[PDB]
Amino acid sequence: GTFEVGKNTFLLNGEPFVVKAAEIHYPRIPKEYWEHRIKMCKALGMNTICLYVFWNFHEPEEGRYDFAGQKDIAAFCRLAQENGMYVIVRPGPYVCAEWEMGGLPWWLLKKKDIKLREQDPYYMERVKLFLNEVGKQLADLQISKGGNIIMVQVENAYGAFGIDKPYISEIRDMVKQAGFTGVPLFQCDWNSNFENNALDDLLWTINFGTGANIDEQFKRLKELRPDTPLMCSEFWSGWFDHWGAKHETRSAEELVKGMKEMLDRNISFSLYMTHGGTSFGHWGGANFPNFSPTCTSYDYDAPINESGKVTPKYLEVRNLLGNYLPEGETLPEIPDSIPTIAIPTIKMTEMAVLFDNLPHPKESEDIRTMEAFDQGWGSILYRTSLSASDKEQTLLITEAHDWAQVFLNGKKLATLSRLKGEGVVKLPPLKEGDRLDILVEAMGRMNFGKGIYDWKGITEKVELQSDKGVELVKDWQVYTIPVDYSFARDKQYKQQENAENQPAYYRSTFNLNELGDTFLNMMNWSKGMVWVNGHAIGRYWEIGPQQTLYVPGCWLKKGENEIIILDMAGPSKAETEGLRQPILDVQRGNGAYAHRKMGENLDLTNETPVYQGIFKSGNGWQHVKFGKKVETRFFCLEALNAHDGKDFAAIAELELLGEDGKPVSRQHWKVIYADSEETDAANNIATNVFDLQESTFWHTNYSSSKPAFPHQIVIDLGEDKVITGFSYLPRAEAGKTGMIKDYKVYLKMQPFKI
Ligand SMILES: OC[C@H]1O[C@H](O)[C@H](O)[C@@H](O)[C@H]1O
Ligand SMILES: [Ca+2]
Repeated sequence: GTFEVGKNTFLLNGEPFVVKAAEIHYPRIPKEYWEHRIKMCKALGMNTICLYVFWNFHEPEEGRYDFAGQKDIAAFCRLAQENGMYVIVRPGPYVCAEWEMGGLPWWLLKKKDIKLREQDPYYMERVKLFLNEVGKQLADLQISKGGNIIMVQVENAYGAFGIDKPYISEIRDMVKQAGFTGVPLFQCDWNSNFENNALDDLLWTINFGTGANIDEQFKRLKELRPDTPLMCSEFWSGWFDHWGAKHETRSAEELVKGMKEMLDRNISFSLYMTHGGTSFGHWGGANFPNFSPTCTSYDYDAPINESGKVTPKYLEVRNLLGNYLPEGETLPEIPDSIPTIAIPTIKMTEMAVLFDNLPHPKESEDIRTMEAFDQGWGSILYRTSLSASDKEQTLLITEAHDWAQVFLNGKKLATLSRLKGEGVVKLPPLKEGDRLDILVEAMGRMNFGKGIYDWKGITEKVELQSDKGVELVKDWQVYTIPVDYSFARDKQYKQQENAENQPAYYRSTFNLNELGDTFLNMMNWSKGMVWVNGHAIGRYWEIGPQQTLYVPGCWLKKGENEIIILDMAGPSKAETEGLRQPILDVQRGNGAYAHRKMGENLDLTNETPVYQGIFKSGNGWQHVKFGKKVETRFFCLEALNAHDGKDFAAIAELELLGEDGKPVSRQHWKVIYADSEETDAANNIATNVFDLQESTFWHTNYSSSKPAFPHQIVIDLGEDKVITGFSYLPRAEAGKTGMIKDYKVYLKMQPFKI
């Protein structure tokens, strides 16, 4: 067969063909259910499956490649072929995907000066070798060799990382050298950045979300390439969740409207995610703002939910896609759901306290990261002894990646979270030889932007601060606590209760006479991870919004089953249970879910704006130069009205421009104040202005208080910076509220009055 880029169309075996693809991810779906999920995608109206290849899933240790069982990507593609569906493969080497390090293997970071997603010779050689392995698995499944693979993506959304055409060209060449020479190669990006890395000989595709202004997404592309076929390579069907935040949803009605608009113009798309599944085990990622780890669940509000079930969105999409079939044809029947069971209360009566079950220590004079000790995943304990002190001191940990508990002679003093930028602990007076323990749990490595440079453990150093000065702390005992099931199983379990909330493994067995999917209730538990019959189910955290872990019935057995829970901070009750429905929407954070509280009223009365302006109407980036340089710690944008004359303001992204006229780093930014936020009907929290996601936005309240203009957002830059201008991106939809018109900008060194 053939697949070709034609004149305003794709051609499948010489005939016009509109790609209607479903994104599903083989590691996020138990292998026993691959067929069921593919059949769900076919019944929805799709003709193609789109998938990433996840490098770190196949080469978790250097030189050791695995493509068996759950990792059998060729078997996955053949299953799609057997069900009459084409495949698009996106082999990376970086895939983002809310997945550990964006698919990159942690062991790259053993080279401390490595450069990632650039032509670093060590990185590039490992990429070459990995792609070659993918080629041996998949090149013979190109449509041109009798298989079903129709296109291959080169890299992934490089426009959101940098500008490096020689890099992308070399990746393209490595994809070809691996054997992918028979089908079109393409690169994806946003409508705002695709030109930066666009190569003459690749197809250019665009990614955007439910509700986007479709014409705006493709207009510039058609000025450059009047005859290119148009494809949305990721049409976001929903969104992912962050630990501590609200469960995300997106409108089915809006999705269908955009899908219809594309299909009425024969525009191709791949729906991301069509079924998301679960980031099982340690494989979940982390992204912006700051460090924001993503939930274990990848339900995504996709049409096919986490456990493979029909949703109202599925039914709306199917109703639409049923009208776009070659004449005569009807959609296949929707597969039956996989049965569910409830599992009665499981009492976790056996426990092995972590600090009483430690491995052999490595002695290290200096702090080093976990990768320096040949550890990629899990937790790491750093232990030392301290000198006598009659006065209190401060312990400075620089920096804990990601969630550290500090103990003194076994008594917990504090918890330090990277989500909160924490690194300081007050120590009481010390006796000579007092034992300091810093247990650092590593969550996923960041999967987006420059966050992929994510070394775990303590990144640099530990210091003691007294009135005398600051002293580096040396002479450590280091204990690797790996995620391997074998490590969790090999512990001295005893019938015991956790009086002191110490980190511990908990074990129980339970009988089952009939099997089905279930949802393990973690509401009683603190933070940690779970194994069921050896299978690593994923991470949990009491802050939510996710409170249940999906447990596939194919990982349960008749007769005796085993559950082990690693719980870091102690459960409120040492019991769990299996529910027939998940809990995905229960937050239990510290403080109100808002950037304004009682008694806060921003007062601009004695402030003079740096700039007053008017934004243009409609969609797309706007860049503003102030014609001067201002040293800034705090930035306030005061929106005065909107283009529609209504009471709401919204912002998708804000950047501030430095002395060189380019965006400053937002790594350390903080929203100090937003006058109003919608957090009930949607998750339009104010940090959405710096998550590097053009599909997410801050929006003022509309569901209850619905306050009028003026509206304001105040940002702490986290450091003093010389600012020359700023950039504003409104929400991506057409015809919606909150398109700011008149505005003022204020820049200060001292705090605003709030
Ligand atoms: O879900 C958000 C989405 O963002 C980008 O489009 C990436 O290419 C995807 O891998 C995914 O991370
Ligand atoms: Ca955003």
